[PDB]
Amino acid sequence: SYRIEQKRNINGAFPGPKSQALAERRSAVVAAGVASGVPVYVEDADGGIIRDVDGNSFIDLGSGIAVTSVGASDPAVVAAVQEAAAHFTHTCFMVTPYEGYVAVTEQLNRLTPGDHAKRTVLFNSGAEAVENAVKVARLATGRDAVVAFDHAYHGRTNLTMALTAKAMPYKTNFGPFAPEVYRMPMSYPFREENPEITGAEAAKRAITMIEKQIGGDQVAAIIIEPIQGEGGFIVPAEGFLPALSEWAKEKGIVFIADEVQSGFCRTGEWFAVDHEGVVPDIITMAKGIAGGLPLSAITGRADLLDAVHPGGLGGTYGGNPVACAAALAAIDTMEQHDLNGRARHIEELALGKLRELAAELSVVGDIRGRGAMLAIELVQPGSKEPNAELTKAVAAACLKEGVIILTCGTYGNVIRLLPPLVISDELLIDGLEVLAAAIKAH
Amino acid sequence: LSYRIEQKRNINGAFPGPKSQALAERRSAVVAAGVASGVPVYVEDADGGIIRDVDGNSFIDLGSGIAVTSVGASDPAVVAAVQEAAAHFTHTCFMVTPYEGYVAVTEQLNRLTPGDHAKRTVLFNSGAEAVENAVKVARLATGRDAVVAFDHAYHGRTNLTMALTAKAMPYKTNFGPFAPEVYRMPMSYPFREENPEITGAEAAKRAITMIEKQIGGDQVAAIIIEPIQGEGGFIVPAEGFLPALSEWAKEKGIVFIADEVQSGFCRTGEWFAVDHEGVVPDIITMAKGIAGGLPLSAITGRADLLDAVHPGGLGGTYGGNPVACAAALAAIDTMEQHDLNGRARHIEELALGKLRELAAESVVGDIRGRGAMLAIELVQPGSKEPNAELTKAVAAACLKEGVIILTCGTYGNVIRLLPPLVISDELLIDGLEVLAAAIKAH
Amino acid sequence: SYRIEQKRNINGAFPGPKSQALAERRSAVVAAGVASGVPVYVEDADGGIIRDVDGNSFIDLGSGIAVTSVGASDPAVVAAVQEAAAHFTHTCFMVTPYEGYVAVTEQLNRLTPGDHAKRTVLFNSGAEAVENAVKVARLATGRDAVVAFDHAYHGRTNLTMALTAKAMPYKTNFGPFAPEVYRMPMSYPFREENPEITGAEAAKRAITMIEKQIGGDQVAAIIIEPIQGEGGFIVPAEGFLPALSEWAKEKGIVFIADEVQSGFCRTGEWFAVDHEGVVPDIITMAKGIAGGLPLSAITGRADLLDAVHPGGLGGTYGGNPVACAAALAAIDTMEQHDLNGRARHIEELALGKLRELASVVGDIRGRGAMLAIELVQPGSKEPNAELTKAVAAACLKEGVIILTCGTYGNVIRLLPPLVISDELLIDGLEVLAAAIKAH
Amino acid sequence: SYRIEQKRNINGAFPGPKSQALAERRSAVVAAGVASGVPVYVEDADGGIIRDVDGNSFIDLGSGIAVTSVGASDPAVVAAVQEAAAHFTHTCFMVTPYEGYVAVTEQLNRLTPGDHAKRTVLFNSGAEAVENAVKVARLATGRDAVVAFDHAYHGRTNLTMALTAKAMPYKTNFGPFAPEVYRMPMSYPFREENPEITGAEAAKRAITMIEKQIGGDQVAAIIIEPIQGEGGFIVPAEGFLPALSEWAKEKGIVFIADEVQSGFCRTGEWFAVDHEGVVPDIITMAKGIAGGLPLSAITGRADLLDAVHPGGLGGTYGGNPVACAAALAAIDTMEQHDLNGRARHIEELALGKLRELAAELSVVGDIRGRGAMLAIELVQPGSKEPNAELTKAVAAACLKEGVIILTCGTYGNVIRLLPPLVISDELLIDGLEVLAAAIKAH
Ligand SMILES: *Cc1c(COP(=O)(O)O)cnc(C)c1O
Ligand SMILES: *Cc1c(COP(=O)(O)O)cnc(C)c1O
Ligand SMILES: *Cc1c(COP(=O)(O)O)cnc(C)c1O
Ligand SMILES: *Cc1c(COP(=O)(O)O)cnc(C)c1O
Repeated sequence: SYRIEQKRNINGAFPGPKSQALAERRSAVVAAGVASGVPVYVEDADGGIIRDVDGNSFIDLGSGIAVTSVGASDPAVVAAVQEAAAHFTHTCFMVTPYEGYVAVTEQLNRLTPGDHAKRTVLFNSGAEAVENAVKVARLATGRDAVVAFDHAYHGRTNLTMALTAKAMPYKTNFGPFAPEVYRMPMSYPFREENPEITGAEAAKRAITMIEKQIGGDQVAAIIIEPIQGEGGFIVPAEGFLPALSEWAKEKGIVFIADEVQSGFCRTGEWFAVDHEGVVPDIITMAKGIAGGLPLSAITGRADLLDAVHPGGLGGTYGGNPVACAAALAAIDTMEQHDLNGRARHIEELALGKLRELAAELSVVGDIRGRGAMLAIELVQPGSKEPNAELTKAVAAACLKEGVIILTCGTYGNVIRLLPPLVISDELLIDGLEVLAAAIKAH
Repeated sequence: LSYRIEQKRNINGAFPGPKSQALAERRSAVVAAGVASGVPVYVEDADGGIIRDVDGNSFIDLGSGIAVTSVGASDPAVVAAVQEAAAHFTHTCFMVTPYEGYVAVTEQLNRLTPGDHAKRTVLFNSGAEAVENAVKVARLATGRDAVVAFDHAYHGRTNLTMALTAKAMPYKTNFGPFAPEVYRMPMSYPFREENPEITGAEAAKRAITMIEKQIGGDQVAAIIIEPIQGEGGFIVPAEGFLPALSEWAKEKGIVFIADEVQSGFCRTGEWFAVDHEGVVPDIITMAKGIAGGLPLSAITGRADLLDAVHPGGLGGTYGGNPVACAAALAAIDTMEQHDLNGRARHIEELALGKLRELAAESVVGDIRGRGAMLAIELVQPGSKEPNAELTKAVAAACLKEGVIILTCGTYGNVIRLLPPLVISDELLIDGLEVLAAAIKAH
Repeated sequence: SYRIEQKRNINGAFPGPKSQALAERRSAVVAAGVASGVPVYVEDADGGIIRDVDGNSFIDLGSGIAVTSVGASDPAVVAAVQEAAAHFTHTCFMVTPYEGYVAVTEQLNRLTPGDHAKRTVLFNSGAEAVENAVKVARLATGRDAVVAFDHAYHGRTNLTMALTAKAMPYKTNFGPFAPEVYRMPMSYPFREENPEITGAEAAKRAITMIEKQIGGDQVAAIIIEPIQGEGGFIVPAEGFLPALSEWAKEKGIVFIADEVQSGFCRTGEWFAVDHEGVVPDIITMAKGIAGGLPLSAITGRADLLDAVHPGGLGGTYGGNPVACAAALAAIDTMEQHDLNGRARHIEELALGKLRELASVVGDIRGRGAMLAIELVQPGSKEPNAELTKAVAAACLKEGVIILTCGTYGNVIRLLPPLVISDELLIDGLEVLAAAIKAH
Repeated sequence: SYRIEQKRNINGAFPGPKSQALAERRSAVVAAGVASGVPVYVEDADGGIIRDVDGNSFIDLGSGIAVTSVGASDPAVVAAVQEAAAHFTHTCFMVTPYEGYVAVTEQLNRLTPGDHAKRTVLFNSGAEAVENAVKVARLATGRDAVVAFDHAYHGRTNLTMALTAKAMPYKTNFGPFAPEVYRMPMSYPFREENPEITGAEAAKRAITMIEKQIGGDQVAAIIIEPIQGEGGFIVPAEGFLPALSEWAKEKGIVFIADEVQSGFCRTGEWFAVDHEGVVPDIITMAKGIAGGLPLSAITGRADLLDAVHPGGLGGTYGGNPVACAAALAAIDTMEQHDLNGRARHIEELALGKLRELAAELSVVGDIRGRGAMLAIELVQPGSKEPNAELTKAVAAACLKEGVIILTCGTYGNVIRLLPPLVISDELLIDGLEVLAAAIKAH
């Protein structure tokens, strides 16, 4: 059940007058480099719809980059936020604590993988979460080196930029970057030089390289996204992640799962790592956790997190009570409405339609992902060469028909589906039809 | 002025009470042990100058969540704005689908920050993100690497902001290695200058020569300084220091960054601490008080600098969250409607009056600050040696009587007053009386 | 014509009494970690022979890690050093200059690739050369990033460690390392995941990765050894080095050829890059340059090197006059006796015998007097470090000092002095062949 | 007893024809930035004379920046080099070892301070020596941070540049620099803001700062020159350090004495540290060690150096046998001719003449140093402001009269005397007379 009409409706040209008026105001005061993928301005966002200030209704297939999984205005989230703000907006947990922080903390302990003792700390952004996961690995192990992977993305702070692989736009001219970060090869099936390579073998390749170029006993942490987001929704070959996990344990290296984008039901399991039963030492969370409010978290082994000295990890706003209220409600919605199930259903529907399209066409190089985190990598006809032009064009074409869809990828040639999990089959199918028509059209 | 909950200090028997204890017991199973709180009671409602715990005790709030809830922890306007905004949409990510709130907050910061030159703004979540982004801009726009920070600086808990931060315990220990090309220079700290007669101008010349000799003016991307150093101990530089640095920075093409995360938005009796001396920073970093307790941060600076950054270079998922933006617009509005600059100046007159009365009856080394950002540095009797023991003891003694007061300082020996600006004279005086009694008692 | 008898001769067991006496002294005073590959102590070294203090004569197939290419006591070098030391040992070129520095500088300008305007600065070690090449690239381009490759080795200072790939023993526990160094995939034919990959294709793989992970316009320098030394005498596929060079020029990136080990006739050309006609923007030199004396150099484009401010590049000892005298003589010997030719001849002989030896032999590669055999496990490509250690020991036992190397510790390398006789080289190769068969 | 006539003798204008011919050759082939302080080219250098290719004889008051302490062609050194080179030039100690290395190693063990177990490794340059000291400290302690001081100079590699304080010309545009280097205040009596400050107090200032900004238990090494060379022959106040040494021992910090310039009799003791009886954990050596040949060394505690793994420390050329021969002879000369005594005698003579000059004048700010490492810091008349113009001019004036004298200093205003220790009283006095005349003249 939804608040605004759940269907695609574009009345004439856009941006309309009220959107244009905002754009004109914007350019006087927001940095020129801060661009938006969409030229219309939101007034209301709900279910699978973004409704602009000129009354146009777009299908939302991005969920704010995997954030509003429960929907951009889930009643429970809205109510919780409204109620919490009336009591106190902020007291800073490090100064005067409050139940909401503890309570979110309890849920994450429960929902994250593994049955060992775990603890949590809360912050605001994904980047802060990753920063803190690395702080903990480094202090707990007494080591320096952190290994990250090709096609990784972990944020826009200096260290998270360091950890991030792609330079444009995330890194160019922003260095020099945090030291002792090393990059290793990813398991990226569609582009392996030897297509027959196994997950285990891909892991062994990474492991040998780490051992030879750093040494296992010198690495504080291995950080990897179980499904690489901005890198192009790269899913590693079966057996890769477990091999890295096993080896990390052998060598006393903290294995950090970055589930900022893949976490909270997005992939059809609570965490992406659940697909293969990998149990990370620390896991970083944000985006979907708090139904749109700014919250992030690390949850990991008690012995690691409890190693940090008093006052070592923190922040002013972190674990904001209004955001915490949002999170508790968001997680509750995830359970009450079985969003894991909705995500699995979305996979079945969307991959169905996409494979139909593959069978008609060829520009469709690879279809991959899980749950509500799906992607199609577009290539040049009859080869594997990347096709960024087609990708840019298809996104624009979709936008023209009233479908907001996101792109990504190291080579700028991956269309990604990140719909809110509460999206109706009707709307999703409509969106997928527009997408399929766009690809055919170009 | 008028409030929601009774504005009186009221402690019913021993605390933490039962409901607080229950929360502490829950907390220790799930929150990392290093995340400590200064206060053992759990908030239920925070309003005006009072923190009311879950067991019905009412403490005087002389910390405002570390300078965050300047307008109060539940300002009706803020609360209303948050409630209203959340009902429309919690998040769409400005970089994907933009929205008025972002632009509007951006318009206000342009207007309220110093200088009449062309300015632009980008929004993020935390103070650390803000400082990170200022440095990104300075580095890209100047084409240089080096950033100078000062003794007693504090700028955050990410890797770079830790690098910029001076004090190692607890902010840095075992969390490195730290981001490169950060250089540290001597601060103007009157009370501890080896030559007590030194002038602000002379202190600036000392810093400038050192920068020139050890980096070179044309090699420095940015000088970053807090006009009043917060965690460092509410250090106010001698008159003439900040302008000298500013003038020189302009000479050498160096971006002068004012970190006003803690001192900004009326805290000091002016909109920004730099306004006391009429310094006009090239970029200024903001958070804490900006959004009445919601998680928001900002950089506002010269258009030519910020606009230099390439499309997509600066950003974040949550940044400039719409619910937070609503909160900021309301918070800023309250600051104007109720003349919080005036309230801050009044707080100064009152608080410095009572503190100087106490000095006049020695363990009180220095009284300093301005507006609602005031401090007393405690020393050993009859010398200038730091007295952390007395500082810890006074904070504890205050808490016991129902007054939550914060401490700070490089040497752990500074009591700081950061009351909310909406505090009543009655409550402030009560708090100051408790403070004065506590110092005398120990 | 040689000074000491050019015959392999081991009298009984070693280390002998005088060597043992030195080892006993050594352990009281030299750091324990500083180990030597050979347990005997040199008294005289000449031609292809190392003669120890107990009168044993070993065949020298390492030339001090590619240093004594002209021989460990070339008469010309010896005479020049003796003469120069009598006038002055040192005045520091940055204070009071002298002809020797300028002269060495003239020769390097002449002998290095390319006809464009070039300039030179001198230092002491290979690591100092590389450090200075990077300083110049960074200042001239105004950029930060430097790319190095898998299997690279460039030295033991903090930055050169950073540039170096292998952690044991060069890096472990010695960091944190100099920032803004990025590592890219090498063209290593024998271990390519796709054995059919081309040099051009391997270069494209590296280039795309650089572009995507740094950006061409952000890179101050690409640094590569034309033949990777300590990494295992890895020779890249034809077309790789020129592609990188072309691209570097396109993007304003300084292309640094690290020829510290491969330079000065070692590969049968003056510089390894000459095999493919690549013309580096800066080239780093040491080892062979001064016939054993401590000297190093960078030689590169005038417009790059001249960009550095007065006093920016230097050092106290750098371009030492005694070492310069040695270099001029060494280079002279290289020409007078056509050591390039001797090197090409050593290749023909050595590669001949090594190919006859062919299973435990994975790959035979190299050029001139810089040759190698990579040993694997029988019937696979898995590395065989055990066999490699054992063969080196077996050769030592028979009076042949031979060096090993490689990322996986499984490469036997031939680095004989270029003045070695065919008789001695064949003898050494026979001992090597016998040792491999033996294990 | 000497080889060439020990008298100052300039025949007409210079550079003469043969020098000019070399300059013309030079400019075609040496980088333009590589400048020389002296426009004439050496043919022979012996005793206290540099004789150029046009037959002019200059007094040498620089000894090649403190290198040719035994003289630029000491017969013993010359003979030893000649003999050694005939046997073998190089075999690489790590491959085939040799007596010369071991022997030099024995002497350094014997001559360095302390009676504890010591070990040595050899390299080529001073920078390599410092690099290796730091490698050992870092591995042996398991820590990262290295503290260096204001006015320090340690070399021109990336890390030694990092350690070095002054940017022009050593650092400008050559970064980014090696991470985890921290800079602390030096004891520099002449420029202390509080002139009455004590060495012990100065050390306490540095120590507190280290403790507060890094933490004692986080520092791998403290590296300091007992007399700072290029920084301006700064001698710390008595008691400085010993206090640093005592504290380093308490905190498990490796204390590195950089004696590359001050070592081997230069100050009138074998090492500058011997003046105050400080016993460093590692000591770095080069310059004077091998009478002009390229050699350097670290000598330190067995337990520290032996901690390094096999193959960890090394180099190709390091401990070159011809250089080793030189060193043994050079050390032998130092003993046979009591160069410590000669240095002490030089001090008495030179400081005598310099203080006479101070009495006549005022432009002479400070006279300091020990042994044959002496300096006069020149200031503006009647103040402490630096006088780089006078300094440049005096050096030029001296050169004109046939005296080659070096300058140095953070502020470019220090004339330094680094004569070879084998210089005759007659020549030294002549040189000092020219110097005194030059200062008076300008
Ligand atoms: C979005 C993202 C981040 C950074 O999160 P922010 O909240 O934008 O700081 C980090 N890691 C991954 C894997 C992400 O997808
Ligand atoms: C609190 C503080 C910061 C960091 O802000 P967070 O939001 O706590 O990351 C930065 N700068 C100053 C001056 C501060 O007081
Ligand atoms: C040996 C080596 C160096 C280091 O030279 P040193 O003089 O030992 O510092 C640098 N680069 C390469 C390619 C080498 O083989
Ligand atoms: C000259 C100097 C060095 C550097 O030695 P080089 O051989 O020139 O690398 C190091 N330390 C000190 C104290 C010096 O004066």
